[PDB]
Amino acid sequence: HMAIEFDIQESKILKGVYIITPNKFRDLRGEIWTAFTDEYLSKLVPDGIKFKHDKFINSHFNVLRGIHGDVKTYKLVTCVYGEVHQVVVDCRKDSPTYLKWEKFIISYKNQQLILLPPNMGNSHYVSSAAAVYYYKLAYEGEYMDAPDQFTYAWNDERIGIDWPTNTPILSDRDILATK
Amino acid sequence: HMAIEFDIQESKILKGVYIITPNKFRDLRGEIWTAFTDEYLSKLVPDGIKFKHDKFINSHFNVLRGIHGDVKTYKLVTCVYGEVHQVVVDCRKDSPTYLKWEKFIISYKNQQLILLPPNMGNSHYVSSAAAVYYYKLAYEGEYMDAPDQFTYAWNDERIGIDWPTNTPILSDRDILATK
Ligand SMILES: Nc1nc2c(ncn2[C@@H]2O[C@H](COP(=O)(O)OP(=O)(O)O[C@H]3O[C@@H]([C@H](O)CO)[C@H](O)[C@@H](O)[C@@H]3O)[C@@H](O)[C@H]2O)c(=O)[nH]1
Ligand SMILES: Nc1nc2c(ncn2[C@@H]2O[C@H](COP(=O)(O)OP(=O)(O)O[C@H]3O[C@@H]([C@H](O)CO)[C@H](O)[C@@H](O)[C@@H]3O)[C@@H](O)[C@H]2O)c(=O)[nH]1
Repeated sequence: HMAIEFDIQESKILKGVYIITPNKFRDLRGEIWTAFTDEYLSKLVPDGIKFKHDKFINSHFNVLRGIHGDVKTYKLVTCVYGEVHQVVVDCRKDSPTYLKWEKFIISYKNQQLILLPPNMGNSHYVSSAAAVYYYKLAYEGEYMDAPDQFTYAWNDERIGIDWPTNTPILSDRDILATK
Repeated sequence: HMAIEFDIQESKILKGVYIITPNKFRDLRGEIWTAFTDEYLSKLVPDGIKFKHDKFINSHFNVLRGIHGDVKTYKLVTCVYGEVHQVVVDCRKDSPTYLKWEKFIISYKNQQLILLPPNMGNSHYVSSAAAVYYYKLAYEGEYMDAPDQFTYAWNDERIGIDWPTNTPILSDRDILATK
């Protein structure tokens, strides 16, 4: 049988961003795979800080969500249906790579989970008809909702993300940040 | 801004099976929702038994997986893409409802998360073109893989489940159960 395996490597662009590739069992039915075990992936986050919250974000084609982060939250993110351009921005003002970025195109053929430490910009664009984005959160205290998060404009010129469109679907939050 | 909520109901058919319905933030982009927090949902399993394992199962139209269980795993399951016929079977030998079953028809339009204690039969049938099934596991010690699990035939006449097909796509494991 297959053991649960995770390939783990750090980004060559953004210090403290990890790229995790699970193995999969494939057969005539489809696929089974493990996104997370405490035993293997709890080490991606400091001791005392627990993955205690799981979310799904379901978005249509051409939706762009971002760029969003908060001071508290370690994020393990992936796309479990469809295809997203996942873009991590370095939003640590102290970092020598502040406002550098790296793209992961996550889909049926590239199943990566991306580990974001706090003070990072998270963003994704939906290149498939629809996308199911899976989002694990590790944080102390209460959930950091939108009023406690920071926002950079998806198209901030200082960041210069290569997006597949100039005309994404945006929430009012993400529109407001472009002005 | 929305507070995270869970409607938590006990099954009227199978004691110790709970139906958890999250609320969702719906906007022009699609939806955002919480499947799990340690706070709200750790109280539905014994003290010292932790949800520590996250699985995704992607299946084609007409796949049936089941009926499967093991002696120690608590399971939280839903369908996050497409639609499944989710069937829980009471496989607790001493239970008054042994081999009774209950069906749920789960999709983003009916976002039920089903909590199964150990010694239950879990099964799903994909009625959509494809489905993604999200599976969270609470257990002590090591994972019970297929060889450490039990199996009941999907079409076992003592259970008598109504399925929308006589010709599901099955693993050799699930065909073997029908002999
Ligand atoms: N019922 C329910 N409602 C929820 C939930 N989460 C947020 N909400 C509500 O959704 C609304 C929109 O919340 P937003 O946080 O602005 O949604 P958003 O999807 O635009 O932003 C999200 O973007 C992510 C990335 O940038 C893209 O992958 C960030 O990782 C994440 O931290 C951020 O929350 C708010 O009103 C909030 O209170 C939830 O889990 N349940
Ligand atoms: N790489 C990787 N491989 C995994 C994994 N899980 C199982 N496998 C392997 O997939 C193969 C098939 O595993 P099975 O356990 O028979 O898959 P299955 O999808 O037929 O069975 C599953 O069915 C569920 C319900 O009945 C339907 O929702 C049960 O609740 C669940 O406990 C059971 O494992 C085995 O070789 C196993 O070692 C995994 O997480 N990663």
